[PDB]
Amino acid sequence: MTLLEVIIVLGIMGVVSAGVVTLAQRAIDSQNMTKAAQSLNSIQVALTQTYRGLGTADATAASKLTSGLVSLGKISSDEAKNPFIGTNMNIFSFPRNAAANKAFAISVDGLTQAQCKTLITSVGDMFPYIAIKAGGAVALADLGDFENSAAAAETGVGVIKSIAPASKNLDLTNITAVEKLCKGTAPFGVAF
Amino acid sequence: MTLLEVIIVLGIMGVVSAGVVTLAQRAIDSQNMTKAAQSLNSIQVALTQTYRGADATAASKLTSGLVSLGKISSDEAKNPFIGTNMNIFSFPRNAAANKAFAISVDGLTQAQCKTLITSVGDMFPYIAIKAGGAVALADLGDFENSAAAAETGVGVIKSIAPASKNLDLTNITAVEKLCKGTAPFGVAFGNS
Amino acid sequence: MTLLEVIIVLGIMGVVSAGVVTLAQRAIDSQNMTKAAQSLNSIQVALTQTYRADATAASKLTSGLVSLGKISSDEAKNPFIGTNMNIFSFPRNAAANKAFAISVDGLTQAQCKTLITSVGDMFPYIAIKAGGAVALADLGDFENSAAAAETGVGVIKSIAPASKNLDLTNITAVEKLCKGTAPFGVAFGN
Amino acid sequence: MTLLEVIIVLGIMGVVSAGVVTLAQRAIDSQNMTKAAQSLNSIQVALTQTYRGLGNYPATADATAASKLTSGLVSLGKISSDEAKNPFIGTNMNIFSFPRNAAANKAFAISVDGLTQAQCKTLITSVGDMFPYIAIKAGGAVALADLGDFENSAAAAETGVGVIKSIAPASKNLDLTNITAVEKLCKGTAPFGVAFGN
Amino acid sequence: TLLEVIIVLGIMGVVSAGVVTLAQRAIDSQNMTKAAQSLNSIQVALTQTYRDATAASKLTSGLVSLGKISSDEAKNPFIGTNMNIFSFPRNAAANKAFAISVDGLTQAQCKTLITSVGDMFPYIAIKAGGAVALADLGDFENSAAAAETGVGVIKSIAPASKNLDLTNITAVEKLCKGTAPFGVAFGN
Amino acid sequence: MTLLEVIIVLGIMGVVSAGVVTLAQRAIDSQNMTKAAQSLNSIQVALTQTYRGLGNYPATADATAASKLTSGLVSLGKISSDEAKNPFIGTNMNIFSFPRNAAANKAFAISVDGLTQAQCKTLITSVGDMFPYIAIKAGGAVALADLGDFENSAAAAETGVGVIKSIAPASKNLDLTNITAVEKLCKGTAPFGVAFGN
Amino acid sequence: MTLLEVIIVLGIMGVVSAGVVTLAQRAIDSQNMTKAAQSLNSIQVALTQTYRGLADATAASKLTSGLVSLGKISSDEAKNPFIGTNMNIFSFPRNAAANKAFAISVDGLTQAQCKTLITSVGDMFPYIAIKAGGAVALADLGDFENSAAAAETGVGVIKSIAPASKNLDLTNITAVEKLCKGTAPFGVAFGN
Amino acid sequence: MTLLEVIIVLGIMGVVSAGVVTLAQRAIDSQNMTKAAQSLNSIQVALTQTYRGLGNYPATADATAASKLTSGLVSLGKISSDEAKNPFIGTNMNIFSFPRNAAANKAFAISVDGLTQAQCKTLITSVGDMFPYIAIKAGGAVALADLGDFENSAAAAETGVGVIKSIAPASKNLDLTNITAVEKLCKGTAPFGVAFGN
Amino acid sequence: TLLEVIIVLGIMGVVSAGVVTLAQRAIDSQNMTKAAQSLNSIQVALTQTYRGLGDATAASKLTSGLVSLGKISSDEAKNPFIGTNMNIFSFPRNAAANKAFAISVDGLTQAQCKTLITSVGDMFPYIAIKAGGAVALADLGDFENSAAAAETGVGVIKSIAPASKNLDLTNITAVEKLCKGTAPFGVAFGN
Repeated sequence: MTLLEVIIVLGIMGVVSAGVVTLAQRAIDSQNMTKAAQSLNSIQVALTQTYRGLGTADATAASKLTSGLVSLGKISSDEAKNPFIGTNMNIFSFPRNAAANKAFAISVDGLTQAQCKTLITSVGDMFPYIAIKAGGAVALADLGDFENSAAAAETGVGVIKSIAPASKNLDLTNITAVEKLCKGTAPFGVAF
Repeated sequence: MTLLEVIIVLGIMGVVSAGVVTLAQRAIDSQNMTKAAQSLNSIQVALTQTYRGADATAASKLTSGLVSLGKISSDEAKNPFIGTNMNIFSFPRNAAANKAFAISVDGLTQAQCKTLITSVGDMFPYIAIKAGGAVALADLGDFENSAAAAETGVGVIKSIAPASKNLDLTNITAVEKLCKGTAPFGVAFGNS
Repeated sequence: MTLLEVIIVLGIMGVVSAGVVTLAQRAIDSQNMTKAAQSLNSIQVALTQTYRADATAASKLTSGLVSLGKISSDEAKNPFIGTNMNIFSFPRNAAANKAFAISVDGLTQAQCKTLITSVGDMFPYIAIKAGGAVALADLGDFENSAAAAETGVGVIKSIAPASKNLDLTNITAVEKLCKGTAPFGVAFGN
Repeated sequence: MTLLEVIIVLGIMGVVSAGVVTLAQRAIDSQNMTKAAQSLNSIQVALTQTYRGLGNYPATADATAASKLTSGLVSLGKISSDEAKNPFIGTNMNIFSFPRNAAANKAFAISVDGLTQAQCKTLITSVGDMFPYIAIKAGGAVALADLGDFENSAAAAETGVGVIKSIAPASKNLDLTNITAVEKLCKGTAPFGVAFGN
Repeated sequence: TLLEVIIVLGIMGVVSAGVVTLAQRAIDSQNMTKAAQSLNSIQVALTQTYRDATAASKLTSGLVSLGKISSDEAKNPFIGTNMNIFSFPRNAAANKAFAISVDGLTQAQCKTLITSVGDMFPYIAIKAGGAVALADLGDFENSAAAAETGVGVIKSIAPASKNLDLTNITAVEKLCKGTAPFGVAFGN
Repeated sequence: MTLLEVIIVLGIMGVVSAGVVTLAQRAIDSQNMTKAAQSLNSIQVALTQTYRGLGNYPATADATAASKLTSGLVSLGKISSDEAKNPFIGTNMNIFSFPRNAAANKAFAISVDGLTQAQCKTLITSVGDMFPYIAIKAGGAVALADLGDFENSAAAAETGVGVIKSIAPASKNLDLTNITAVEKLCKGTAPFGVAFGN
Repeated sequence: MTLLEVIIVLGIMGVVSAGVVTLAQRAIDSQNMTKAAQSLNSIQVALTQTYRGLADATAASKLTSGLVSLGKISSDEAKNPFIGTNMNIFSFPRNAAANKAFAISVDGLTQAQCKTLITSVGDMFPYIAIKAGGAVALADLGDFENSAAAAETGVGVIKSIAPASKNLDLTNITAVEKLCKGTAPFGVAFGN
Repeated sequence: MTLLEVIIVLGIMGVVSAGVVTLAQRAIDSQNMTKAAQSLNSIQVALTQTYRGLGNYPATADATAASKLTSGLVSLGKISSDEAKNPFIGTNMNIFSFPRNAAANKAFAISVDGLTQAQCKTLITSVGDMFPYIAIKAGGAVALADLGDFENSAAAAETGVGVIKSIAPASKNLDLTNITAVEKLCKGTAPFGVAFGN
Repeated sequence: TLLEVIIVLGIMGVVSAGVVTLAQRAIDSQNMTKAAQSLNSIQVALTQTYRGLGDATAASKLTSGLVSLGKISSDEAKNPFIGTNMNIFSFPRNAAANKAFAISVDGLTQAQCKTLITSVGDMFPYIAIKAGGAVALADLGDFENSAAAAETGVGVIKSIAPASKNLDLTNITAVEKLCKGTAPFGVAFGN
C-alpha cells in the first residue's frame, strides 16, 4: 500500500485540479465580453432611436452626454458603465463624410493588448468605424472622418476599419491581421 | 472537481440571471409608455375631428363625457401611469375658448416624465411642465401667444409662436432641465 | 508490509476525507446561496411583471402570490430555515405602497455575508436589520434614506445619491457586516 | 523461522512492488490522455465559436504557417498556452486549413505529431468519436498535402494510413467492437501524426 | 539455535527503519498537497468577486469572515499563521495583481513547493533570509525574471523573461539559494 | 479523489438538474397559457369581424350545438384549427351566446371547461381583463342558461361560480392588487369551466 | 511479520478494492438516475407539445425510435441508461380513447432503483404504475382517468386521477416504505 | 486511496466531459434547423410575391445560375445576407426553376445542400407543411433532371428517395402526422438533398 | 534439547499475538473513516430533503427510508461497529416539533467515542453522549435550549445555546474529561 499513496497524491490530486484557474479566467473574460456586446447593442439602438433626427467636444462633454443619456432613461444605468473599469462609457461625435457632427463614437478607455484584441475580434461586425489609440485615451483629435479617413491595418493603430475606398479592413482570415492587431502600448483606447 | 464547481454554481450562474430584471424593468416601462403614446393620439384625433370646426372639475366632467360619447374606448381613455382618466383641458386659442385643447398627465416621477417627453410630444405643438402637483387652468397659456425656452426647466418648453425655442437632444442642459424640481410633475400637450 | 506501515497509510485517507468533506460543506453552502439568489430574482421578476400592513400581511401576500401561480412552491420558503419569506409593501420617496421588499430573516452572520455578497447586484436596495426581525417602521423609503455601510446595521445600499454604495473592494465596512446579535433580518427591495 | 522469513520478504515484497509502477504507467498515460482530450476539445470549441460564427477560416501554407497561426490564435486570448501545449511533445500543436467540398478556407484540422503506436491507438479509441474526420500519418508530421478533401476521402481502416474515419459515404469508420479494425489501426512507424478535422 | 531469532530481528529492524523513513516522506507529501489545494482555492476564490503584511492580514481575515475561504485554507500548514496575500502593481497599474506570500520554509520545503506548484502559478518570487515584502516585488508584467539567481522573481510572465526549467539538473540545483526563513510569492 | 465525484454527481448535478426541470415546466406551462391567450384574442377578433355590424350572432342551441357552431366556424377558415383547439385538452371551444339584456343571440361566450383549480388563476391572469365579461363554473360545465345576461349580471368577488367582471354598474370588479379578489376567485374543485364573454 | 502478518495485510487489501467497486456502482447509479430523469422530462414535453392537439412493446419501441427520428428527442436521452436500449412509450386509451394518453415504460430496475426514480421524478407525471417482478405489457395499462390507485399494494397503479383514487403522498415516509413492493425486475410506467 | 480508483474517476470525468460535446452539437443543430425553418418560408414568400405575376421564372440549369439568382434576390432586398445562407453547408442555397403541368419554368424549387438522415427527418417534419411538393434525393443534391413535374409526377413515400410528396392524381396521400410515414424517410445513402416545389 | 524449544516457542507466541490488536485498530480506523463519511452524507441528504417539511424502531425506519430514497447509499447507513443502521431521532427545537433531528450511533467504547467525536463533531452544532447503552429518544433535549457543559462527559456537550460552553477538540483537558462513564456509549449528532 505504501510508495503508492505518495505518487497518488503528488500527481493526480494536485494536477487534476490545477487547470481550473485558466477556465475561470476565460469564463470571467467571456462574461465581460457578453456584457460589453449587450451594452454596445443597447447604445447602438439608443443612438439610432435618438440621434436619428439628423442633428460633445471633449472628455468632459462626453461624460456629460453619457450621464444625460443615462438620465434620459433611454439606456439602463448599469449597462452604461464600462465592463473593464466600471465607469460610464465615453461617447463622442465626429464629422461623417466632411459633414460636421453627423457620426457617433463609443470610446472604451483603459484597455490592455489582450483586452483590445479580444473585444475587437468579438464586436468588429457592429461598427464599420473602429479606432485604436496605443498607450493613450481617446480624444477629439484622434477621431477622423467616417468616410474621409483611410485605414492602414498594417500598424493596427488609429482608424483600422472604415468604409473609405482605401481602407485595409480587418480580416478574420489573415495571420498578419492577427499579429499586427492592437499593436503598440497599453492602455489601448478603442472607439466605436 | 469540486473546485471550479464552486464557481460554476457561484457567479457564472448567478451573474447571468442578474440585471435581466432591470432589462425587464425597461421593457415594462416602455410597454406601458408604448400604449400610453397611442392613448394620447386617439384623444388628439378625436378632438381634432370634433372641436376643430374649464376648471379641473369641468375638465374631469368633459373627459368623462368624451369617454361616454363613444369617441374613445375606456382602455385608451385610462392613464396607465395613474389608474384613472387623463386630464383634458380646453384652453383658448387667442382668447377663443373651445378652439384649442390640451391634455395634461400628472403624478409621474422625473424619470417617467423625461421618458414620456422623449417618447411623445413630437406630435403636439404646445408642451408645458407643471411640477409639484397638478397643473392650474391659468398655467395653460394661450398657444399662439405662448413663448418657450427649454432652459427654463419648469413651465412651457415647446411652442410654435415666433418667440420660442424647442427641445434639443444633443444639449445636456436641455436634458437635465426637463421637468426638474419637486414631485409630482405634470406635462401638458396642446393642440388647436 | 507490516501492519504498522499499513495503518500508517490508513489515516491519510481519513485526512483527505475530512478535507473533501469540508470542501463539500462549502460547496453545499454555495449551492444554497445560488438557490436563494435564483428565488429572489424570480420573486423580483414576478412582482415587476404582475403589478405595474405588517409581517402578517407580508405572509398573506406571499401565500397569495404562491396561489396565483406567479412563483413555484419552494420559491416562497426560506432557502436557509424554510420559513415563508415576507413580502412587504413599503412607501417609496414619500409615495406610499409603491415599493416591494423581500425580507429573508433568521440568518446567521456567515449567511448575512454570503447572501449579501451574492445578491449585491440583483437588487438596487439592500437593508440589514439586526437583533431580531425587520419591521415596516424599521424600513425607510426607497429614496429618503442615505445608506451607510460603515455602520453595519440599517440600510447599506440605496439609490439616493447622497450615500456611498458598498463595494467589494472596501474591506472596512465588509468586516462589519451584520454586527450584532441573531437573528438578522435582511431586506432586498426594488 | 529463517527460510520462512526470507521467502515471505522476497515473494510478497517483490510481488507488491512490481505492480505499482506497472499500473502507475497506465495512470499517468490515462491522465495525460484526459488532459489532452480536454485541451483538444477546448481548441475545437474555441475555433467553432469564434471562426465558425463568420463562416470561413484562415488559410495555412505549410507547417511554419500552421504553427504561426496557432501561436497567433492562442496569443489572442481565445485560448491559453496551457490549452495549446501539446502534452506529448511539449510544444504547440499544428492547425492546418483544407477545403471542404473543394471550397477552400472551409475545413480545419488540428494535427498532433509525436505519438507512439500505443499512444496512437489509445488517443484514437478515446477521442475519435468526438471528431468526424480522423486521419493518420505514419513516420512523419502531418502536412497540407497529406490532408485530402473533406468529403472526397476514401478512408480505409485496414490500411492504418491516411484518413481512417470519414463521414463520406465512400468509406467506413472505426468500430470499437471490431478487433480487426484496431489491430490494423496505427500500423506503421513512429512518430505518428494524427489529425482531427472539422 | 538462538542466533536465528537474532538475525530475524536484525532483518526486521531495517524494514522498520525504512517504513518509518517512507512514512516521514509521506507526511511531507501530504502537507505539500494540502498547501497546494489551499493555494488553488485561494486563487479560485480571489478570481471571483475581485474581477504590507497588515493589509494582507486584514484581507485574509475578511475573506475567511465572508466564508469565501476556509480557516484551514488560510493558515499555512507549516507555521499555522495566515498566509499573507499581497496586492502589487501590474504593468504600471497599482494594486491590480495578487500574490500569495508564504513564509516559514526550509530549503527542501522550498524545492518541494516550487516543483509542486510550478504548474499552478505563472509567477514565482523567492525571498531568502526573510519574508516577501511589499517593496520586494516589482512590476507584474514587465519585470524580467532571473532564472539563475534562485532568489527574487525567477518565473515571470513578461515575454523578455525566461521561466524555470524542469529538465536540466543544474537548474534544479540552482533553486532557492539562501537562508531561512524563506518567503516565496506566487502571483497571478 | 473518490467519493468526490459521487458528491458532485449528487451534490449539485442532482439538484441543479431538478431545478432546471421545474423552471422548464413553469416556462412550458406559461407558453401554453400565452398560446391560449393568443387563441382567445384570435377567436374574439374573428367573431367580432365576421358576425358583427349586423345584429346577427349565430343562434346558440344546447352545448352540443355550441360545439358544432365552433366546428363550423373552424371549417369556414375564419379561425385556425389550433386556435380553436384548447392547449389543455385538445378539444374545441364552446362558443355560447348570452342574452344582452334579455336579447338572445346578441353576444358570444368562448367557454373553456375542464381544468384544475390552479389553472384557473393563471388563466384569468394570462388573458387579464381583455374580455370585459368574465365568468367561471366550478365542478361542472358552462351552458347557455348557466349564466345570466351580459350587462345585467352583477359582478362580485365571492361569486366563484358566476360573474366576476362585467360592464354592469356593479362595482368591485376584478383587480389584481386586491388580495381578497385574487383569493376568492377560483374557489372550488375541477372541472373548472370559465367563460370569456364579449 | 510471520506469514500471518502478510495474510492479514492481504485480507485488508481486498476490502479497499470492494469499497471502490461499490462506490463506482453508486456513481453509475446516480449518473443513470440523473440521465433518466432528464430524458423522461424531455420526452414528456415532446409528447405533450405535438400530440396534445390530437400497441405492444414492439410498436412502443418503433414509435420511440420514430420520435427520435421526429427530432423532438435525441438518441442519447431516448436510451434507457439502465438497460442500454431505447425506452418504450405505450399508446393506451384515456377513458376508452385510444392513442390519447401515453405512459413511458422503464424496465429492468430493482427496489432501490425504482424507489429512487419515483421519489425523484414523481411530480412530473399524474399517473404512476409499477409492474413488479417482470417486464411490461399493453394490458397492464388501464384507463388513465377511470382506474383507481392502490397504494398499500406497492405494485401497479399508485397514482391516478380517478375521484376515488388513493392520493399519492410523495413525501410520506410511510408510503415510501410501501413503495416498489415485490421482486425485481421492476417496470415503472409513468402515464399522462 | 488506490490507483485504479483514480483511473475510474478519471474515466467518469471523461464521460461527463464527453457528454458536453453531444449537448453542444444538438444545440447548434437545433439552432441551424430553426434558422432554416424561417429561411424556407422567407424564400417561398419572396419568390411567390415577386415572380408569380410574371408566369415564368428565370431559367436556371446549373448551380452557377441558381447561386447568381440567389445573390440577385439578396440584392433585391427580399432577403438579407443572413437569411439566404444555408446553415448546413454555410453558403447560399440553390434556387432552381423546375417544370410544372408538363411545361418548364412554371414553378420554383428550393434545394438544400447535403443533409443526413436526422437532418432529413427534422427538416421535413418541421417544414413540409408549408410546401405542396417535396422531393428527396440520396447521395448528391437534387439535380435539374431529378426535379420532376410539379403537377405531372407521382410520389413515392415508401422508398424515401425521389418524389416524396406530390399533387399528381396518382400521388399517395402524405400523412405527415403518422409516424409510419416518418419512419420511411430518405432510407438510402448519405448525404441527402431535399427540394421543396411551389 | 531443552533450552531452545521452550523459549523459542514462547517468543514466537508473543510475536504472533502482537499483530491481532493492530489489525483490530486498523479495522477500527477504517470504520471511523466510513462512519464520518456516512454521517456527512446523511447530514447533506437531511438538510437538503427534510428541511422545508420537517423512537429506536422509528429511527431505523427513517434510516431505511432515506436509504430507499437514493439520497444515501446502503453502505453509508450500516453502523459499522454493530452492523445495524444508525438511528435518526426527530425532536423539537425551541418548541418547533420535527424541525430538528439528530443521528445517533451506539455501541462504542471510550476510545472509539473520543476518536469519533474529535473527528466528526466539528460539523454538527449538537453533540450528546449517553453511557451504558443507546441514546434514548427522551435523552435528547432541546436542540437550542440545551446548555452545554463539556466537563460532564455525558449529556449535552456542544450546542448553540447562549449559555452553552462549546467544546474544544484541540484542548487536551476537555477530551480527557469527555465521554466519562461505562461502555457501551451512545453519541448523537444533530442539525
